[PDB]
Amino acid sequence: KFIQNAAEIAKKAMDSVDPSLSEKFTIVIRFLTDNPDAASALKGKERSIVGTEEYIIASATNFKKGRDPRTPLPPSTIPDEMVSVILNKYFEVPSEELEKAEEWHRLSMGAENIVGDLLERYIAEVIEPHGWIWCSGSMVRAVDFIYCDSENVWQSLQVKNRDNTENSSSAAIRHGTPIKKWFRTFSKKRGDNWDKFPSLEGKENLSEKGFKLYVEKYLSALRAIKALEHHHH
Amino acid sequence: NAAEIAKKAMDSVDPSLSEKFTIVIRFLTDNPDAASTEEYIIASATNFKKGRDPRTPLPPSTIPDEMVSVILNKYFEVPSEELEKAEEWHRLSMGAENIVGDLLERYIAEVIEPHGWIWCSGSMVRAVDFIYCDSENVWQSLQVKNRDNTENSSSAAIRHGTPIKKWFRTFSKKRGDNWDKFPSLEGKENLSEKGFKLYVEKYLSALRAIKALEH
Ligand SMILES: [Ca+2]
Ligand SMILES: [Ca+2]
Repeated sequence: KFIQNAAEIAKKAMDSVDPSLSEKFTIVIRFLTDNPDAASALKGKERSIVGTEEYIIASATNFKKGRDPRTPLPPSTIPDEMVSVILNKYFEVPSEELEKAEEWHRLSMGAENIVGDLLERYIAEVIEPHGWIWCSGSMVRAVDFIYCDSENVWQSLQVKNRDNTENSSSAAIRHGTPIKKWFRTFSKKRGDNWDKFPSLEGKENLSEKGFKLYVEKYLSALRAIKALEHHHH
Repeated sequence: NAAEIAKKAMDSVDPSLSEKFTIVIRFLTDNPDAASTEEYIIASATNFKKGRDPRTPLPPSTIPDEMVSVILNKYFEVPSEELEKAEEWHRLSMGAENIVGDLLERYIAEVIEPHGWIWCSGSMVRAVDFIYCDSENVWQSLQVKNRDNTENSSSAAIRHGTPIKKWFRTFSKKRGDNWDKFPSLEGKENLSEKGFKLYVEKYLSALRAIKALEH
């Protein structure tokens, strides 16, 4: 459970980190004070116990960190040479393109491991104007977005990229409606699931085209950023 | 009489494995936490035999995420016309990855089973992949992994015997192989990264020839 002056801790913590996030973050802390089973230990920073002042202050940096752009990263795992032997000797992938196949495999795994994060970013850009809050970083378990609605009731939303997405999670809601759960894509079949995205202000904006346009924009911007890194060295 | 029940069950399924399967049932009778009544042993006999069937490399059945092609195109600059090719080679690489661990066991099985070790085929044995009853009747057990960080790992307690000799072929973070540290046992000398490559190429050559005659 949370300390006696949780909100005032949150405010000043995020004022040092990023003043534009302070209001939103303060509300996240209030949400976790009312709903403590959604509170999670911070990944990489587990030294601070869930609910203490030290956790609130560490959560502020974490919450902001979560919103910095991620670069699509192929894993640093050196590939198995026997994978290439199988591509060449069974699947008849030409021997001179084996190195290429190896790299695109790694890029494809890098693409896969950031799509979940970009989905949250897309959704956040659309629904944060209307008062919803993307719970960025790892301080919140199970819930990806929160909203204190016009009736002062906590709404909460979980998104997955796929229906068979690995990290399933649930947390108990002491005060609020049940967590709305939604997945973008099907593992069983082609197509998307935006039609059944839970009702909330701004919902009509959200779609697969919208998400595709967000991703083109985010990667274009990011490419341009890394171009400026080489000019600044 | 679990040994006699194990004998009969495997005589029904495949008599060529009845000797090896019985010794594995003896191993799980002494070390029941490695086990993954009479009906269990009948079921196991099929599982163990199934694990010895030649397995084809199969790309996953799964439907690709359309956004992966977009990220390949728009971040990593893979051309429009090559995206489908990239998608398919990714699927093929996963199917290759999904079988290398199996090919590794079969290779080791070919070498060390003639020296009285037994391949724990199928998934009836948790963690442990090979076993042996040494000259003084003690259970030596061996657990093989393709990579040091290989995605999933399942584990068991040794009740009676020496600890589980653990070993992996390749490293996640650096190039090369780890065959130099393979556990001491009869036939260790014939196991290498080159022996394995040759075994895989001959294995896949034979599969391709079978697939040619079928269609
Ligand atoms: Ca989730
Ligand atoms: Ca989350």
